[PDB]
Amino acid sequence: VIDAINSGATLKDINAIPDDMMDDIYSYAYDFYNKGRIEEAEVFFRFLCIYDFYNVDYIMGLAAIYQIKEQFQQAADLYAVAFALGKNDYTPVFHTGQCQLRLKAPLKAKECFELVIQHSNDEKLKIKAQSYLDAIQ
Amino acid sequence: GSISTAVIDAINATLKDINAIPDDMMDDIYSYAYDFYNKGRIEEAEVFFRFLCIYDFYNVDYIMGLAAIYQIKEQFQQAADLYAVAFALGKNDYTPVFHTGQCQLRLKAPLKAKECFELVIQHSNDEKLKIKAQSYLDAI
Ligand SMILES: NC[C@H](O)c1ccc(F)cc1
Ligand SMILES: [Cl-]
Ligand SMILES: [Cl-]
Ligand SMILES: [Cl-]
Ligand SMILES: [Cl-]
Ligand SMILES: [Mg+2]
Repeated sequence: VIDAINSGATLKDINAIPDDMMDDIYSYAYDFYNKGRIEEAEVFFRFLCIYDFYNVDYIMGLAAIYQIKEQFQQAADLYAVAFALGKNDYTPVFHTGQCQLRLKAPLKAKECFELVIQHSNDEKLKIKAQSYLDAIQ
Repeated sequence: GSISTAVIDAINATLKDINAIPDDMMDDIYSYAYDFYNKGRIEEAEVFFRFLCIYDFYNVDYIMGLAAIYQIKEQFQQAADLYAVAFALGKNDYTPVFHTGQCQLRLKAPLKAKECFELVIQHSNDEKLKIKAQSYLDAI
């Protein structure tokens, strides 16, 4: 672990916890999230992101908790990283648009939702993005 | 790297939150980074761009400079990841997608590269960038 702290590497890189156990921890983090146990979900998603900062779903989980907690800028920061780590997935850009509206930045929000509609292949996501655009003055 | 610093900062105030370095000094450091870069001092330029990306990671100009350095150094995955951050932050052109396409071709991912270059041709209003993208598509 110390070596990974000094070399900047992840705990996942050194197989510090077996993979099936990490799956279980992610499932439990999601259970806490779905049950509204936000404090515990936050601990578990922070734990996961320490373990593997390059895991898009771990990042997205922590970003979602920050958004629920109305830490909108912190959520938007993580969503930008999640977009870069993902597989052509514009869901983090969609949630960034929601964060920008809550930050009273509607032109930034519009740009996010427009990006989703122009580049995403996720039809359900684009429908949602369009509904936000429909509402944005 | 820069991305791990961004994530650690979010997991765990930061220097940016306290305005620890004023905008005019950051502008100067950015200029100094390109001076090193332009002279072939790419290791020093990398340090300066890493410094900028520690202070203000969500700045497209800092991210694009560092991504270019990684691409020149043939750290293609790191470059691609940073280019994508610049796009998500709203970089006002498709050059991050174009250069990601180049990175993906060097990573032996020609289908990912094709999607990048097709996105450029479909959406860029830069006619010269579109010809460059089309030339890659012709070869893939
Ligand atoms: N297939 C293109 C991919 O979604 C993508 C790669 C890089 C980028 F800057 C934006 C988008
Ligand atoms: Cl915040
Ligand atoms: Cl929200
Ligand atoms: Cl705005
Ligand atoms: Cl462009
Ligand atoms: Mg920050």
